[PDB]
Formats: sequence, structure tokens, C-alpha cells
Amino acid sequence: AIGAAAISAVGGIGVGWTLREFEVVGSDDPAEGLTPDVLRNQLSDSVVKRKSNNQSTMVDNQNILDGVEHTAYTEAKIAAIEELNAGSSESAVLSAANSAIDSYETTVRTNFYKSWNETVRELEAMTQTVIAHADVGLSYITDFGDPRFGNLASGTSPNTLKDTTVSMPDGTNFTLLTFRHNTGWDSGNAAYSVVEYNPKEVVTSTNSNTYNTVDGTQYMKFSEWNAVETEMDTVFQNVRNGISTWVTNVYGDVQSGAIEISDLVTPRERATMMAQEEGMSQAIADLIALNVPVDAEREATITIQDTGATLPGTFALTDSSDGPLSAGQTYDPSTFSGDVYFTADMSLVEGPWDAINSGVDGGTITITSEPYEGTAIEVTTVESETVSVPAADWTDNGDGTWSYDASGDLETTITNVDSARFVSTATETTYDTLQLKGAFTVDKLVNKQSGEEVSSTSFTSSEPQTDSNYITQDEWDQLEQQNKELIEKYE
Ligand SMILES: [Br-]
Ligand SMILES: [Br-]
Ligand SMILES: [Br-]
Ligand SMILES: [Br-]
Ligand SMILES: [Br-]
Ligand SMILES: [Br-]
Ligand SMILES: [Br-]
Ligand SMILES: [Br-]
Ligand SMILES: [Br-]
Ligand SMILES: [Br-]
Ligand SMILES: [Br-]
Ligand SMILES: [Br-]
Ligand SMILES: [Br-]
Repeated sequence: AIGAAAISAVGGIGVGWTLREFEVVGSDDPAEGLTPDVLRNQLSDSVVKRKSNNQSTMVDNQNILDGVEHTAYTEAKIAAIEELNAGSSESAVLSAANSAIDSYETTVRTNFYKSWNETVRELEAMTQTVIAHADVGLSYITDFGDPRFGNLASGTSPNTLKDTTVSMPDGTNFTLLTFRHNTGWDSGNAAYSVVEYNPKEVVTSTNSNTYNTVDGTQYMKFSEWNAVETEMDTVFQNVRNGISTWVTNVYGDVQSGAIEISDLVTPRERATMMAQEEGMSQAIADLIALNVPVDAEREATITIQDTGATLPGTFALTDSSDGPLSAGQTYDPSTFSGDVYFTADMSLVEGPWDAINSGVDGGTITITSEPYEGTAIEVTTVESETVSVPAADWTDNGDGTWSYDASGDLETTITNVDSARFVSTATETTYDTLQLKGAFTVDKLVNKQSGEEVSSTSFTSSEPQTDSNYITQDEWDQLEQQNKELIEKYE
């Protein structure tokens, strides 16, 4: 429930890992000649960045996993129909369908385990850095509850990355890294602390916490990683059992040639082609491909209660039963059954900055709250002069106040702040998909072309795939038609 400083919403959501081979985000290596304070800040920043990345892609996209089931059913049914039309044996029909599931599951699982492996490899690289600098304690980077490294040998890591073989459905083996951590004491000591886990299971936990705590940030949470793992197992079990029930009831009665899907462009295929040539943001194209109810016809101007930030953009609900999002109404996403996704241009982000001191003493402007990353505070003085200050230029006083010296920017250095507002630092139109976590109010709902002001929202999605549906050509024709006109609406 933590994202862009300006919006409680989890930002930079990447759902592409459920539809394509996803490349992991690499580790940042700090310099040799560094100060303990600088190393601690750089390590804390890397942990925050890694957790934020993992939240947006794997960890916080739980309610879109029913879409993975939909994608897996589409792909397997097409493979099965081709075999049924060829007058093949029931085993050959199921073989083609399950080979499609095997390749799809391998991709989804490999992407998921690859991101865990990178998180765990990064921690080791960060641990090795702390060991080498010798000005920072291991208790800073590896804290599992009892970070007492008094009996651990010099130049030795308390971590061990164990190779664990995962049997991928396509017959191949994948090396999943099992994270083991031992503080160094003997079994018998009261201080003895050991943890060993991965997204699949907790091997051993002694005087330990699965998750790591670095500068107050809890990450590598087994409960978070295992939640996605157990849901992934559920989804692919349901597809395989469902396709078995489907073929058993469809074999013989559905005539060979009744359904012709050989040239069909699947919602998954449609979204992957968007990557080659992008006419819209990838995440909304992916959410459409996963059959998540979206509102393409309207444009909502939202305002965040706590922040004051206003944004125009398009909505997406994982559960359409979360009711219509009416204009003039205030909504708290913590109460909702599903997850709210908002796709909007970050450059347009704007809101009032009331947390500012009146006095401009010797050109110095002081603010009473942390400036938001990727935004600039536009300070207007009583002499009708304005100065744009990006967050990175605000110096922390450690008093809960931040200051900037505008002696080179203002004509009158000694003055009073008239008003202040925060605006985005983005040079161009930059689209982003956020998962709204904090309370928001829907200001206005603008129709897509005409510009009319509507009261409520209307979400649309194609027929969800079951173990007994997509028997008629009409069901399949509607799938391609409904999807291609949704993509057109965002272009
Ligand atoms: Br330094
Ligand atoms: Br597909
Ligand atoms: Br066919
Ligand atoms: Br890997
Ligand atoms: Br330390
Ligand atoms: Br120690
Ligand atoms: Br050990
Ligand atoms: Br000991
Ligand atoms: Br994480
Ligand atoms: Br946990
Ligand atoms: Br048949
Ligand atoms: Br819907
Ligand atoms: Br669905």
C-alpha cells in the first residue's frame, strides 16, 4: 500500500511477466571509496527500489491471476480444436492442449522465480559489499530478527544461495535459489538464528523472521512470495483439470470443422505485438489481454485526499462488482473486493503544496513535508515571482523541514510565499499504470470523443473461459472482435 510519494497507489505496474518472457532488473554496485553514511543510504535505496519493483510486478498483482487461467484456457482450447478438426485421438487432442499449457506455465513460473533469484542475488552482492567496506555492520543489510554476528568468521557471508531444481512442465529443469541465512552461532547457543526459504516453502526457521529488515523496510516476505506461488499452482491446476473435463465432454459431439481458429489473433498475441510497435502503454494492453474489466469510453479526473494531487486517466477493476465509480463520490480501495488500476500521464500530475513556511529569509524557502520524487514545487512569492524547485534540490534539515536557496532565482530574496503547488518534472507525455491503494475522489467523468460529463462508469470484458464454454464459433468470434475494438479505443 506504498507507491509514488504523491499517490499511495503502487506505481510502475508490470504485468507483462504473465504474458511474455520478462527480463529482470539488475543490481546497483556501490563505489569502493565510500563513506559509511553514503553506503547505508545507497543500500537502503536499493532495497526500497527492489521491493517497489517486486510489488508492482510479482507480489501485488494477485487478483489478475484469474486472467492467467483465461489466457491458458484460450491457448490450450485453440491447440485442442486444431487436433479435434484433424480427427485425432483423445490423447493427441489433450497432448496439444497440455503442450500449450506447459510452455505457458514455464514462461510464467520462470519469470516469477527469475525475479526471486535476482532479489536474493542482490542481497548477497550487498552483503559482500558490507563485508568489504568494513565500516558498515552486517546487522544493517541482513536482519532476520537477531542480527548478532559475533561468532561469524572474517570475510565470510552469513548467507548461502542453495541451488534447488524445479521441474518445469515442458520437461526442462530450472535452478531456483533457496535463501539460507545463519548468524554464525552453534546450535546450543541462545543467539542461534537460522532461516532457509524460497517462494515455494520454508525449509527451517529458528529464532528467525522469513522477511529481511533493512532501514525499517521489510522485504523478501515469504507470506507475499508464497501467496503468488500458491495462487499460480491453483490457476494451472484448474486449467489442466478444466481442459481435461472440456475435452472429455467435447470429444466426438463437436464436429471436425465446426470451429475454425487456425488464423485467430489471441488477446495475448495482440498485446505482445504492441511491444514491437507501441501506440499505448504496455500495462493497460496486458490488463486487457488478461480480460480485466476496463473503462475505455470515459476519462476520469481523480484527486487524492491525503496528497491533494489531481490526475486525468482511465480506470480498470479486477472485480466489476466493486460497483460503478460515480463522479462526486469518494472511494477507499482498502474496502473493495478487487484491485483498482488507474492508467494516466504522470506529466499532468499537479496539486497544491500547503506545507510551506511564509518567510523567504535571505533567499531561503522552507517546506514542512518531504518533497515528492519526480515532481517540482513551484513557489510563488508575494512579489509575483515564481521558482521551480525539483525534489532533488531540496536540502533536508533533519528537523522534519526541507530548505532551498533561491538567491540566484529570485529578484527579491527577502519576501513571503503567496502560494505553492507541485507539478511533474516530465518533459514529455509519459503513461503509467498505478494500483490505487489510498482514498480518492472522482471529480469528473469525460466521454472519450464528444467531451460529455457522465455520472457513472461502465466496465467491459469478454466472456470468461470455463471448462465447458467456447464450443461455438460465435463465442470465439466475439473474443477477437471485443478485444480488437478495445485496443482501438486506446489508440
Ligand atoms: Br562518499
Ligand atoms: Br495465446
Ligand atoms: Br483449425
Ligand atoms: Br535466474
Ligand atoms: Br551499521
Ligand atoms: Br558483531
Ligand atoms: Br550453515
Ligand atoms: Br557459539
Ligand atoms: Br520483495
Ligand atoms: Br513473511
Ligand atoms: Br472429434
Ligand atoms: Br465487466
Ligand atoms: Br477472466
